[PDB]
Amino acid sequence: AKVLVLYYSMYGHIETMARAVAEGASKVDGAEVVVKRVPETMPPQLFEKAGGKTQTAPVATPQELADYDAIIFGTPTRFGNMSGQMRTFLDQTGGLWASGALYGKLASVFSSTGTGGGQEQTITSTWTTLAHHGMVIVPIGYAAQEGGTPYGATTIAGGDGSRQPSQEELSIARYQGEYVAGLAVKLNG
Amino acid sequence: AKVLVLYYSMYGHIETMARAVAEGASKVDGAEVVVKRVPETMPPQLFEKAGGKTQTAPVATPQELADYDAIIFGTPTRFGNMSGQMRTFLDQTGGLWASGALYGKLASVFSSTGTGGGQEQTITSTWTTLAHHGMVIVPIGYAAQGGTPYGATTIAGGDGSRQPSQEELSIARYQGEYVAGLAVKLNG
Amino acid sequence: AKVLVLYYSMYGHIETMARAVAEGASKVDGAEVVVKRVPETMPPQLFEKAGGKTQTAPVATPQELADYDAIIFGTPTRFGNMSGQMRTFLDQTGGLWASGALYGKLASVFSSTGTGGGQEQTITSTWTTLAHHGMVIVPIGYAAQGGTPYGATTIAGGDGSRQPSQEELSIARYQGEYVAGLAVKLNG
Amino acid sequence: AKVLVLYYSMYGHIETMARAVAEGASKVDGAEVVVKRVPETMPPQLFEKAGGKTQTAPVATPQELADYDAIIFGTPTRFGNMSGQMRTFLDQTGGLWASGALYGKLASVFSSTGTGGGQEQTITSTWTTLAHHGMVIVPIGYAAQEGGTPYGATTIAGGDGSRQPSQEELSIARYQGEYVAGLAVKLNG
Ligand SMILES: Cc1cc2nc3c(=O)[nH]c(=O)nc-3n(C[C@H](O)[C@H](O)[C@H](O)COP(=O)(O)O)c2cc1C
Ligand SMILES: Cc1cc2nc3c(=O)[nH]c(=O)nc-3n(C[C@H](O)[C@H](O)[C@H](O)COP(=O)(O)O)c2cc1C
Ligand SMILES: Cc1cc2nc3c(=O)[nH]c(=O)nc-3n(C[C@H](O)[C@H](O)[C@H](O)COP(=O)(O)O)c2cc1C
Ligand SMILES: Cc1cc2nc3c(=O)[nH]c(=O)nc-3n(C[C@H](O)[C@H](O)[C@H](O)COP(=O)(O)O)c2cc1C
Repeated sequence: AKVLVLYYSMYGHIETMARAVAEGASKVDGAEVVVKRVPETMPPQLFEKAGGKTQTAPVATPQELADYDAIIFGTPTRFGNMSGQMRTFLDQTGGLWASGALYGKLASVFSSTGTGGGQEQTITSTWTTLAHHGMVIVPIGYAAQEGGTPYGATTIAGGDGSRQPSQEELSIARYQGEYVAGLAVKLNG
Repeated sequence: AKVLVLYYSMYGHIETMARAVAEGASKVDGAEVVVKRVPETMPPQLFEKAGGKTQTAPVATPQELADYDAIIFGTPTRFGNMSGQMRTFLDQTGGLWASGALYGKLASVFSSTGTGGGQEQTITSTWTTLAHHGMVIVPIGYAAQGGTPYGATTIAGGDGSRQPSQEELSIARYQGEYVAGLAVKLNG
Repeated sequence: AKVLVLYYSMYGHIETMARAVAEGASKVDGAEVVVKRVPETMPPQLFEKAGGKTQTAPVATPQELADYDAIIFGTPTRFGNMSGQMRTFLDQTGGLWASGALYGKLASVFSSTGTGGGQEQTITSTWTTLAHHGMVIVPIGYAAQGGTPYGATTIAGGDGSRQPSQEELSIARYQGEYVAGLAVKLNG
Repeated sequence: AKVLVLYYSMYGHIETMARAVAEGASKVDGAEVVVKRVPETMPPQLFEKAGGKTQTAPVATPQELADYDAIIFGTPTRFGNMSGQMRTFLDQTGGLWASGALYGKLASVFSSTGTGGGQEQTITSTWTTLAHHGMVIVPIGYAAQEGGTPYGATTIAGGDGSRQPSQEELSIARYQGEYVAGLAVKLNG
C-alpha cells in the first residue's frame, strides 16, 4: 500500500509531526511511505521576514494524489480551519473529484495550534473536503488515553511558537501513521 | 462481516431509508445484516397523539453495538443535530467507549429532513460521536448525485407528506452496499 | 433585558459554571437574570446510583425560552455533542420555531469536558440548533486566554474529581457579562 | 454604521449575490455600505482559461476590516469549505486578531454551490474563523420560509455553472443584508 503524508508547515511544527507520522506508517510491513508538502503561497521575502522555517520536502502536485492508497493530511490551525496554503492546494483537486480518483481511499488528519483553540474544528472541517472526494475517514479515537483530540494527532506550538512537540505527541502521531498504513495494507495489500 | 442499521424514526421516513440501507448491505456476499431501532423516549400516549408511526423493528440496546463490524446510523434532522432519542441512546455507550469496544469498526450515517436545511450538520455532528469511539467513517461522496456527499438523505416535505423517492432510496441502498463491501474486505 | 442561563449538569460542573455565568450577567445594569435547568431524563433511581448531583435550580419548560432576550446554554460534552437531556429538551421547541419565537434573540454556549477533546464540537454543534431558531450567536473569542474562543469551558478530569478553576469561572462570568451587555444594548 | 460586504467569486455567482446583499443593507437608514473582494490568487492566464469572470470590485486589504461595524462574507463552496482565496485573505488577519480589532463586530455569511452539497459546512466552517475574532454571528434562520439554509443566503450555480440566482435567492440575500445592517445601526448608530 502506498501512503502519502501531505502537509503544510510554516514554522516547522507540522513538519516535525509529519516525520513522526511517516515513521509510524513505515513500521507497517507492505506499506510504502512518501512525505510531501503543498506549495508555499507566500512570496519568499514575506515568508523570510515572518520568520518562516524554509520547507525542503518535495512539493506535491494535485494529480499525484491519485497514486496513493491512503493520504494523511497535516495542517496547522488558521482560526479553526486548515491553512490557506492547504485550502488553495485542495481547491486544485477538481480533476480528481470529477474522475472519482480519490473515492474510497483512506484519509486522516493531524494538526497544530498555538494554544489549543480551534484544533478540533481544523480537523473536522478538513474531513468535510475529504468526504466530498469519497475518502474513508480515520480518526484516532481514545488512542492517546490508551489537551489532544480523538479526531487526529495534534501538537501545541505555544503562544510564541517556541514549544516543540513532546514525546507523547510524537508517539500519538506515530500511532496515527502506523494505524492508517495498517488499514491501507489490509485493504489494498 | 456483521452490519447493523441502527435508526430512529418518528414518522417513518428514516424507517423507509433504513430498510433500503439494509437491502443494499444484504446484496454483499459475506455480509449479515440486522435492522434495529433506538428506544422511543416519548410516552406512548404523546407519540400516538403526535401522529407518530409505530414500528416493527426490534429495539436495540446500547451494549449490543459492539457485536457488529459496521454500524450505519439513521436519524432525522432536529435543527441540524441527531434526534434526542438517538442522542440519549448514544450517551449510554460510555461502557463501550471505556473498553474500546467500537474502535476501528466502520460507521456511516443517513438522515431525513423536512425542507433540506440541516441535513449536512446532522450527519457531520453524528460523525463527531462516532470518531470519539474511534470508528472509521464512510461518507458516500459524489454518489450523492440536493443530496449530500456525507451520507444518504431524504426530503420529507414541510408537512411531512412526502415519502422517500426512488432515487433517494437507491442512494440509500448504494450506501449499505458500499459499507457492507468495506466490512467484508476488512473482516471477511 | 432578560437573560436566561439554561443548563444541563449531571455531576455539578456545568451547574457551577452556570452560576458564574449568571453572576457575570447580573453585573450588567439593566439585566435581569434567571437560572434554570433542563429536565433530567434518567429515572431518579439510576441518577442516584450513577452518583449524579441533585440540583436546586427550577426546571425550565421548552416554551418559556421565548420570554428572554438572551439565552446562555450550558451543556457537558457527550462525545462532541450536547447531552441527550439538552437535545431532548430542544427537540420540544418546534412550537417556538414555527412562530419565530426565538428569532433575533442572543444565544451563547458554555460547556464542560472530562479531558478536553470534544468541547469545541459540543459548542459549535449547539450553535447549529440556535441558528435554526434564527438566534444571534455570541462567541467569546480571545477572552478564552486549553479553552476555546467559542464559549467558556471547564475540565472535569477523567474521573470527574476536578472542579472548575478560578480562571475558568472568571471566563464564565466574562461570558455572562458580555452577553448581558449586548442584550441591554439591543433591548434596553 | 458601516457595513462591508466582502466576497470572493470566480464565475460571478457570489458577485451577483454580493450586490443583492449590499442593496439590502443600503435600505437601512444610517447604514453605509461598501462592497469589496479578496485578491484572486490564481495567475490571470489560468483564471482566463478556466473561464473565470473577471472581478472588478476594489480589492480589500486585511487592515481595513477594522473600519466596519459589520462584515458580511461571501464565498463559494470549495468541497464544504470557503475558497482558498478567502482562506488566504483571512489568514492575513493576525494583526487584527492580536489587537482585538474585530472583537464584538457583526459577522454573517452567504454562499454558492454547484449542486447543494457542502453549502451548510461552508457557512458554519466560516463562522469558526469569525468566532476566533470575537465576532457576533448572525444567521438568517427560517427567513426564506417566512434548498437553502438557516445559516446564510445561498444560490445554486448548477453542475455546469450556468444557473443564475433566482429572484427568491436574491430576495433572501437582500434580507440578509438588510437585517445585518439593521443590527449594525441598533448597536453602533
Ligand atoms: C493566521 C493565523 C491564525 C492562527 N489561528 C490560530 C488559532 O485559531 N488557534 C491557535 O491555537 N493558534 C492559531 N495560530 C497559531 C498557528 O496554528 C501555529 O503557528 C501553527 O500551529 C504552527 O504550526 P507550523 O509550525 O507547522 O506552521 C494562528 C496563526 C496564524 C499565523
Ligand atoms: C424538533 C424538530 C426539529 C426539526 N428540525 C428540522 C430542521 O432543522 N430542518 C428540516 O429540514 N426539518 C426539520 N424537522 C423535520 C424532520 O427532520 C422531519 O420531520 C424528519 O426528517 C422526518 O423523519 P422521520 O419520519 O423518520 O421521523 C424537524 C422536526 C422536529 C420534530
Ligand atoms: C456519555 C458520556 C460521554 C462523554 N464524552 C466525553 C468526551 O467526549 N470528551 C470528554 O472530554 N469528556 C466526556 N465525558 C465527560 C463529561 O463531559 C463530564 O463528565 C462532564 O463534563 C461533567 O459535567 P457535569 O458535572 O456538569 O455533568 C463524557 C461523559 C459521558 C457520561
Ligand atoms: C475546487 C472546487 C470545488 C467545488 N466543490 C463543490 C462542492 O463541494 N459542492 C458544490 O455543490 N459545488 C462545488 N463546486 C462548485 C462551486 O461551488 C461553484 O463554482 C461556485 O459556487 C460558483 O460561485 P462563483 O460563481 O461565485 O465562483 C466546486 C468548484 C470547484 C472549482
